[PDB]
Amino acid sequence: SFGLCRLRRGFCARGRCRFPSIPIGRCSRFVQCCRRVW
Repeated sequence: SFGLCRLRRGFCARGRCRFPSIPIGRCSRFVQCCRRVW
């Protein structure tokens, strides 16, 4: 967890990703590695 992501700019988000954020991967099990999509 965490290490498998945050490569470019993936931020860990609790549960579901925020509106302006896409779930490119998972930071953990529930925590997603939401990537900005601005």
